[PDB]
Amino acid sequence: TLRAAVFDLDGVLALPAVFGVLGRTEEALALPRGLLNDAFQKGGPEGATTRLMKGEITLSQWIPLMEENCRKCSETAKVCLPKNFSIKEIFDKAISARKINRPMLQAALMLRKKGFTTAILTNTWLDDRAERDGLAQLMCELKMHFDFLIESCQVGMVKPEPQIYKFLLDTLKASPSEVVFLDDIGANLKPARDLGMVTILVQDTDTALKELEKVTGIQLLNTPAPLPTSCNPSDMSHGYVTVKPRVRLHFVELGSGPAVCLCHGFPESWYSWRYQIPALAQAGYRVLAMDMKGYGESSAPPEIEEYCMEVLCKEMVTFLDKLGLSQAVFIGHDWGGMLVWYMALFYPERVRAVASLNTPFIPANPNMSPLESIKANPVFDYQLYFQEPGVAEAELEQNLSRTFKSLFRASDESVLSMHKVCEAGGLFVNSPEEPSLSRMVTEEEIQFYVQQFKKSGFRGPLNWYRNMERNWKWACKSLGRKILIPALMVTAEKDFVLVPQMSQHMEDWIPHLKRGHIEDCGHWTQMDKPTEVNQILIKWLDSDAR
Amino acid sequence: TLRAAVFDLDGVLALPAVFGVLGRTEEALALPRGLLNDAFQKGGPEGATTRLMKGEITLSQWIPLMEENCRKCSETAKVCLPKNFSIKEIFDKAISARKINRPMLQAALMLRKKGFTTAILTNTWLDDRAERDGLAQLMCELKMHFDFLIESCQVGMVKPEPQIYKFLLDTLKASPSEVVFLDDIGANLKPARDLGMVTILVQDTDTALKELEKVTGIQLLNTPAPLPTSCNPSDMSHGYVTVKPRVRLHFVELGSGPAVCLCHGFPESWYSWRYQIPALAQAGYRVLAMDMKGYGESSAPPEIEEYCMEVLCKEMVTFLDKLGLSQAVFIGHDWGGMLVWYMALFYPERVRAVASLNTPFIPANPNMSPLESIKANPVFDYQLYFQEPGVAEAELEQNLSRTFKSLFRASDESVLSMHKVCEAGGLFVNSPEEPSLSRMVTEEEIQFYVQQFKKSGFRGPLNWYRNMERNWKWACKSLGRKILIPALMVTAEKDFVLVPQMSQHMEDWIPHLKRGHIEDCGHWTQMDKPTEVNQILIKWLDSDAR
Ligand SMILES: O=C(NC[C@H]1COc2ccccc2O1)c1ccc2c(c1)N(Cc1cccc(Cl)c1)C(=O)CS2
Ligand SMILES: O=C(NC[C@H]1COc2ccccc2O1)c1ccc2c(c1)N(Cc1cccc(Cl)c1)C(=O)CS2
Repeated sequence: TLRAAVFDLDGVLALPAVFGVLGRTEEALALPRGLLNDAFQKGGPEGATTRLMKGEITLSQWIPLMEENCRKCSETAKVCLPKNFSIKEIFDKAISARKINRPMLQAALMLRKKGFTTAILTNTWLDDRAERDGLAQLMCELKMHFDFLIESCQVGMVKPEPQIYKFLLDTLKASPSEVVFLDDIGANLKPARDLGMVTILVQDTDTALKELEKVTGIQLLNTPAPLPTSCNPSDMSHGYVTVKPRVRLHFVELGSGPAVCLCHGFPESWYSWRYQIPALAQAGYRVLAMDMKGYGESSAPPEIEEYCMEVLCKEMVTFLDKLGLSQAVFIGHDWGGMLVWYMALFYPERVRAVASLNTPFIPANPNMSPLESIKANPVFDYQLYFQEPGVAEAELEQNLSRTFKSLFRASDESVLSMHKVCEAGGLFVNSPEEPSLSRMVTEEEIQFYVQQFKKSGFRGPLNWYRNMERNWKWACKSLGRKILIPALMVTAEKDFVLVPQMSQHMEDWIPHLKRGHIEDCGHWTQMDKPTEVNQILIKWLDSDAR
Repeated sequence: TLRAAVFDLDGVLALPAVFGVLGRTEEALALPRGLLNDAFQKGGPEGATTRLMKGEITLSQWIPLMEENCRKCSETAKVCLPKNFSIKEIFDKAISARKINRPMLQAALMLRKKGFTTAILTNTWLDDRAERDGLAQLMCELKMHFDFLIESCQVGMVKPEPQIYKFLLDTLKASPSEVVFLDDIGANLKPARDLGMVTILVQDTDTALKELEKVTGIQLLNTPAPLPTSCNPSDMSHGYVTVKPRVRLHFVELGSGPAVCLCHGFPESWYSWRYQIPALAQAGYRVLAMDMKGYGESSAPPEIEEYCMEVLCKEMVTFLDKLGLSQAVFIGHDWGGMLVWYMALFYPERVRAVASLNTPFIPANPNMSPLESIKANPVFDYQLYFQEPGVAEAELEQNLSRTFKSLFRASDESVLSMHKVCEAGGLFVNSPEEPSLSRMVTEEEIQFYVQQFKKSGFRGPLNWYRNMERNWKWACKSLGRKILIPALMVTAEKDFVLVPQMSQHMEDWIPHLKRGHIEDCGHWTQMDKPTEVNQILIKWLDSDAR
């Protein structure tokens, strides 16, 4: 019975294989067959390549030793090398062309999901080239998906030496019969088989995956499209900034590059962006996923005034000041989407770009109170139930597991009546006390929001709805302005409160506005349609946020 | 008696003044005198400019309204504007050319240092231009040096309206007689005087500073070169990363741009880099100032093995992995300098560039034990006193205020005998129990290290010296390698343990090595010579770290 899966890098988890380049270069240069390959592994276990793979020497030290081997190999075939020839130039293109083998990673991901201990066992070098970052980015992306990464240059052992295999078994804490081993080199595959491990010679991915699916008894090939990588809270970098004597902001941070500040809605968390954080960091951005004031590890002062848009926006400006950020792109959902449009209206110099999920930008009516305006549309009736301090808190805090299971549901899973919330007298009137688990979330994920909301409850979050007159008066100062910095509006087809139709006149205030629309998507955009959210934002960031 | 100082931005804290550009453009274009200036403030308190300054409209909305005013002003002088003319193009150059008025900032810095409440009162706009970042960077640098920043567009009031002055007094919580007011515009200066405030018409900086020095009774002009901006711990962004079940790393983070990871020595803190963090962030880098394992808010497991170079280097690689950083430039001092050379030797793909302050790179002698090697040089005798667990801890932890006051001293302030530490029997044998305060530190700064060291004491820090055999064996694996990635060696003239001479053969292992040397500098490089450290690193980062 199998319990662990081992994968080589070059030719297995990454294609095209770097080995293949030595050969296709000889074909491209009408050079003798296997000339560059023979020069490569010249000397065997005593040769320059073995020393490089054991970590005795770095890649830049090996480059000249290899050129001398290429010199000698052409000398013993009675032929000569070209003028515009460089080993450095060949390997540079070879390493750069080498991309992740997505289906092979998907299969590794599925095996780990089903309880398998996963590992990478590769013959590699200490890369000190000026362009080593490309490969560093590849390894950093891959490694985080496996329990272990064993590198020949870090262990001073190499494939096919039997010591590295015994080392692999010891680190895996498993017997050979419990191990599947994938390699594109038969010679390197042999000792694993010889030790009693299950082996798969990887030539083409599809066949190798057929072999793997058969031996594990797990469907890996033709399996449904997987969800984007999520976040394990305890594996994240957690950031803390004091924005004023009693107010501290918490955020999760991942990646390098232009700063992207993610702003959640009500009643959410930084965790509501869990499927976006790895995707955006991977796309070349420095993601700062906030716990908005009143939420999670952020301060939650009791006073209503602490939650008016003006103070929330000022504190986010302070957040940037203390972190030393002149700008960040602001991406908001629900209440965060409202904040984000006001960040763009009142502080354009601090906003590189602005994007909103579901929340439209509707200017204030100076000729009507926001409380009268709410009346006009019975969809917002629940907001009047939220006005009285303590009322909604008591109902929402009473059973947290019930609160989040009832709320976080797809468009076809509705369990709550948000209409006539005033009349029925309560948000959970004819709602199950123990609702079913939505297809959007796991029990573990709901339990994350439960633990988060145990610190300060619903007062701070509900206070965001308790400053409509303040916000209205404040918004009225911007009634002569336009949003002229890059902007994106993302509509969700099946959001029954923030309906796409509410965004229709936005172009009158944001003329160069870009759009995105998500079919069959509910209010909880990020968890309902993660793949498409990431696709829309990554595409917009690369075109509009540099 | 004076207690507050107020400064305008344009023409006061930032030069050349943007006003001046309208006029020198007319001269450059042989246009009628004051044409562009008259078109600028056309309409008075009802005009386009007033609306922009009150925040009714953004800069991009004002640009076309201004072009129409330029149209009408040329029409009433019977002349015509050029072909290659653009108001946008003029203001862009004007805002970009405008730099901080360093002596004026220095004077503001000195006034705040002497108990003055400081503030900026400017007539400004909501900048939504594609190039608004330049100005955002200017304001973000400046604002952090003042208690308050009052912007006309944020307050909906403007200079010279008397309401803004009464607003300024209320925010300053001071009476007019307690306020000095600096402005380059007489009209805007007038109401402050009219209210009873002390005023200074700023034409040239020197004269204005003479006027200011006279009225405050504080030397501001010709004053000594100031220390670089430091860090207030409670105003920093604090980061926390779990690198393994029982090990968490803490860091302070500031700025955007290429990641620069700062690694302190023994017995230090992230705070030891306090004069570098704002300087490097300001130079366009994302500074991550570490609390190294065993220090401050970072984990301090008791076991000696947890502090061998191999594990410390592996954990820093994990630190990068969890933060989503493919690389960072590694800058180390003392023990951090040792780590940093081993980061470059064992993980070149993760090191964009490496720099060491004082610590040279000396390869391991495979033919001699590091304990024998230590014997050979009696300068390292204190390291043998550090070997026995508990001994040095008891002495160093006994009086923390005494430990740091005795240690953190300039080259001419020596209070300790590090020679024959073995014989005398103790590190503090003939040392004062209450040493004088070094000219390098304040009581407040020593008290920071005291509070930091109260959490886990000296075991973890001293454990860094307790793995010489492990480190020696590990280092010996790199004996065939070279450091070929960008590298900087910074020597300190008066470091009596890490003498410049120890770095002499480094070029044999680091051929493209760059150097820096600091005259009259002790061991505590960062606090001894902050200005020159920042100058050497900023210059090296811009040439070698992109
Ligand atoms: O309140 C919401 N949005 C916040 C701001 C954004 O700016 C606005 C701009 C325009 C209008 C309103 C604006 O309100 C909101 C939005 C959509 C939905 C929704 C709530 N609810 C109700 C709910 C949610 C959580 C807990 C409870 Cl008890 C009840 C759903 O369950 C899913 S649909
Ligand atoms: O130990 C030091 N360096 C760490 C590594 C770096 O890698 C190395 C590479 C080569 C040699 C040694 C290496 O050692 C060190 C260095 C300089 C000085 C110094 C200590 N001391 C002694 C001291 C400091 C703190 C507390 C106490 Cl009780 C005593 C001073 O007071 C100022 S001069």
